[PDB]
Amino acid sequence: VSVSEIRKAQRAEGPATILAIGTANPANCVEQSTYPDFYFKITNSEHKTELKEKFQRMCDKSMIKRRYMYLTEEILKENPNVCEYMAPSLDARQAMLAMEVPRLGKEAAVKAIKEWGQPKSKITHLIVCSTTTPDLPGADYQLTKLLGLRPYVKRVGVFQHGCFAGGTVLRLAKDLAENNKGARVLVVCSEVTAVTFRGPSDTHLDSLVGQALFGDGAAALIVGSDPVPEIEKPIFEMVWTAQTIAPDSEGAIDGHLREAGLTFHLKGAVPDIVSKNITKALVEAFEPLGISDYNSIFWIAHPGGPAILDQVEQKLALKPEKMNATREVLSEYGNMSSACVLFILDEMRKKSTQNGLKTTGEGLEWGVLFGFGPGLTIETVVLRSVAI
Amino acid sequence: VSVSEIRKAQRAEGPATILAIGTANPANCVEQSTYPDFYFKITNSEHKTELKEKFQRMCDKSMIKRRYMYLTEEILKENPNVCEYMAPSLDARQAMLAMEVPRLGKEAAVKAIKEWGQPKSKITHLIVCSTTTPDLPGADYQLTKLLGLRPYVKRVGVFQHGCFAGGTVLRLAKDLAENNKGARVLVVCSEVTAVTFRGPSDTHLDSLVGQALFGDGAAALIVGSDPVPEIEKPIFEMVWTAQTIAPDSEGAIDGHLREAGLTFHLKGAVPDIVSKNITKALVEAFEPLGISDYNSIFWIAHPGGPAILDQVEQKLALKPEKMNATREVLSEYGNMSSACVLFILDEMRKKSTQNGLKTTGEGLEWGVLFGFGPGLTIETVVLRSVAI
Ligand SMILES: Oc1ccc(/C=C/c2cc(O)cc(O)c2)cc1
Ligand SMILES: Oc1ccc(/C=C/c2cc(O)cc(O)c2)cc1
Repeated sequence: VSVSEIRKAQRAEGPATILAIGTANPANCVEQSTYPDFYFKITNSEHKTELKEKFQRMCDKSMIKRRYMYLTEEILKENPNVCEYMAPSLDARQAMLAMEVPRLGKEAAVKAIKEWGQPKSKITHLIVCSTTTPDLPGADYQLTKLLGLRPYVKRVGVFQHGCFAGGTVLRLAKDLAENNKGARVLVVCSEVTAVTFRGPSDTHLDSLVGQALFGDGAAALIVGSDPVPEIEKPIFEMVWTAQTIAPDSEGAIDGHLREAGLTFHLKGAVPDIVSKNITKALVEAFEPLGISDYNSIFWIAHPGGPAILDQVEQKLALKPEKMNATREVLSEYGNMSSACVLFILDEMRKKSTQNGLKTTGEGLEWGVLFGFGPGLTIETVVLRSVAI
Repeated sequence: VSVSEIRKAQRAEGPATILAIGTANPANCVEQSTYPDFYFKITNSEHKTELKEKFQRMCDKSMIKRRYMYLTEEILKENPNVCEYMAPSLDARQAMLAMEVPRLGKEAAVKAIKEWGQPKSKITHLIVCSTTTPDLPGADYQLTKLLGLRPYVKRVGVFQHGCFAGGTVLRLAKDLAENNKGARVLVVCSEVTAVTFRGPSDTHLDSLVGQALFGDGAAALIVGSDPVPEIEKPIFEMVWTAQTIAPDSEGAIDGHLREAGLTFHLKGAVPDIVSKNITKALVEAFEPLGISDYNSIFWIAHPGGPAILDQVEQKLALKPEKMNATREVLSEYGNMSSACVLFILDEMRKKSTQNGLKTTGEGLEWGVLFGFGPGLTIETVVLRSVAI
């Protein structure tokens, strides 16, 4: 019994494959068109008339038609400090996150496990990602409790990473499944805006844009290598992963977990940073495959905001339809941070099937998934579609 | 170019190996024998002479001779709220962590890199663990900037997992190293008690024992598969990993990150709970190897408290020598959370090389590393030593 024999008989043989995808969102649906009226009223800023008009323009150009929020008029009426712009409110928000994050997360995981069709007891690893986690144990522990998974599921919680973490969990899931024979990784991203909601300030118009973009949602996947045919159904294959920090971007997107909750900073130069740095990311990802035409692959980009998508599109002269799946999710759910790119994969495989195309990847063969966040960090995931 | 082809050329070949280890602690060294006097004073509790007696009792049974603390008398003086039992202090604490966690971490990383000998440019992944992290980007990003690592180093932050995370970062590095050819992983655990320090209250003695046990420290590792002959020197090889949740232990160890900072709680039976489940963790790890004599392997156990070591030793009837390296770290450093097990690995290989033994693992071939924390969780890492 050498380390050699053990090592060989311990790893998996094939690439990490996404075998199921399920999503969930709080029940409360908030229409974008009339959110301003609602927001300024609930945050007692109906006098800030001049600033409201500014928020209306932000929503009207957000390219989002609705979002789902755990925060309701009733809940907010119960927590006035969360409605103020900058008041001590962390403890209240932590109580909300302790319950909703795992609840919404479980709901998505249940749909995913049901599509997968195998015993939940076969889940060997669990990755749970959220913008923040309120306590110790982290939310990965609470989700395992709710799901009733085996006590020995290997857990990894991914917290305070941010909007690019959808790529992060996929990069993490790829290695856990590829290096371990028989491993089946349940991946869950669950983001709830109770962590970021706050009143408006006619001084932080930069932060005000987060309130017009951020929505709630949870997305779950089952990832594994060496799919069992007649028992499992591959959706996408992961090929290669990368993570990088854009130069001259320190402070473009950051946050501070404080007594008043999670404060956030957004810079208007974010879309430019992403656009200026996207070609580089692609070359590194696709040149090895000998791919130069970026319209010959399917696309999944974190919809941080509509400008990021527009400028990436122009930069690479992408056909207008490349970003359809990404804009569809932005339109129906808003920016759900880490969960976005997972909803997009689901929308894409679903639309591809619904409409009888060649592969789950809009008929195309190769594809890419991008996550953007604090750093500014860029996560890259090369994917391969599956024949329908 | 096929995914199947890419996979084969993309993965590493052998077991993840620890190539270097370096540690660091704040300069302020606090002796345990006189801590009660210092503590009850800085926390204006001089008058509760009785509780000051109960703490001195705790510090005496602690088996800790001293600890290193970033928090100095002066600093606490500037931060009166951190010296209360439960007053709004999170914002003050975050400022401290934002600076010290990364500073101490870089200090340990630099030492690890020096032992290693290769350019830090060869580092491909970075795992940074700390009980908490103050903002977004997480401390992993800050460490990357401070060390001057390449901007495309793949990061993963391990936050709010707890005392068992020393095992967790080992479990993660193993998959990242083994599944990526050429991968060189910098692992860093950095823990600073500015997150947990608080005045005493005779109503939460479980919180008080935290004050007699928790110390500060950072430890760094370099992990990679396929060491380059006569350039890199292996220290230990990782063979197998596991993580499990002990039955009926929920509530034994937990915390809440709130406005008053991070609390800590216990159900005081933690020691029995670890003892009771340890054999089963050991069986699962070693039956597969025909090893049943736990005195025939080397030991690394997270020193949450002296009683845990005593009970594991009692129950397994281990020779007093087994827990020596472990108890020596607890003695000179106290409980540094996630960092402990890494300081212990360093102590074990040093003492083994110093006593002219045949392996880095006290002359033995196989060994075990145990991490324990919120959950209650038990992390297991099976190691193999290297001939010296
Ligand atoms: O449901 C959710 C949807 C989005 C978010 C975003 C959070 C966030 C936090 C930061 O510090 C910076 C930032 O750019 C974004 C959180 C929850
Ligand atoms: O330097 C440091 C060393 C150790 C710690 C430990 C904190 C901690 C907090 C919890 O809520 C639960 C727990 O199991 C541990 C903090 C700082």
